[PDB]
Amino acid sequence: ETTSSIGEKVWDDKDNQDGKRPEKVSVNLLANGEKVKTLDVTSETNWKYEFKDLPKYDEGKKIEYTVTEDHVKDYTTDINGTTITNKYTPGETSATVTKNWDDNNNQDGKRPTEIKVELYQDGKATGKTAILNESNNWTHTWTGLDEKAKGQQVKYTVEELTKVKGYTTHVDNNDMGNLITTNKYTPETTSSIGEKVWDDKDNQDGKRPEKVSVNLLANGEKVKTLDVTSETNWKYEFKDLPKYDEGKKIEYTVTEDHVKDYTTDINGTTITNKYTPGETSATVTKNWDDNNNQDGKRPTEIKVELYQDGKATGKTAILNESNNWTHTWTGLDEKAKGQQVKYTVEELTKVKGYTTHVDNNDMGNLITTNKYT
Repeated sequence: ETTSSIGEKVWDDKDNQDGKRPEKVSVNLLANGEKVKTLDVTSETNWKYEFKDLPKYDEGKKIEYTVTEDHVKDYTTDINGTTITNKYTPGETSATVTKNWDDNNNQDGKRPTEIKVELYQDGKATGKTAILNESNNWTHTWTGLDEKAKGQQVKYTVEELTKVKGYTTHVDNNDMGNLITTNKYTPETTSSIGEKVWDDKDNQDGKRPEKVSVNLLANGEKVKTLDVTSETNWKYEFKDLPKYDEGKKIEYTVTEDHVKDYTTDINGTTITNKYTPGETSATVTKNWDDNNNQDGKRPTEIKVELYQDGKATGKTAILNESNNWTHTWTGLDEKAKGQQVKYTVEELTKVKGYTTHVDNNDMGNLITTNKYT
């Protein structure tokens, strides 16, 4: 899904009476406070401009676009949406500052609600301040600033007064028309490690496979898979995993794709497989796709039932936050008559506002996802 950003440049100088209007201006496109594209506007296009083929989302989040203009001598600038007004003001200008949050869309929810900055002149604080926050799209333009401080051009810069904890700060002071303050933060990470233990009399019957596939689930969603073999002594480790999602701590679990003739039991990150000729287990997990229940319509519990070859077996389970929305049944026959049985899950409880979809590809990892529509 792409987008288009269009606007125009309007002159407020009495029709260029003093004939001091430049031939063009340079407008900058900022994506969430970051300069990603510049463009020259002239009378060729009747001072109109357009940025097309723009990504509407980055990291699955809506991109907040804004425009700034590089400083024009003796002109003061005003930005209203995409409409840039430059009014002729001999000897005076404006200065624009935008705040760039480089912290992965606030993944760890550590971003403050607002920050204050102050404009400096040739190095001395001016007393001109600004409070940047969501309301003003983290931008602010100061007006009526002196270009010359007695026979010599003056340089303006910005400085962040607020001390954002955990963040680092860098300021871009190259053009007073587009000053940018960047606050960087590196999101926390974790790792999950475990082992698989075989309970088959040290492979008495040589039925043990060469490897198993363990799945890593993030809040019920499968995000990575590992083939575990004896090469690592049946030990696995998932590294550099994001610790939070939208300010919330991610609940990580593991499941194992079905192994022929073994009954799986999962305790934490320890996966145990017991040799049980003709019998296995089935594992279910509920996936809540509703932006971490921000709208608060998620039920506190649901019920699912096991089905073999399409018929209700009567084996049910209540999934909730206490058992991590996951359950494993044991004692399931792999064969009936001479053919292999098929196992699927059914969500019994119908939850309003959500649409359900069930993945029955592998009985060792059945996943019921509910999308908040």
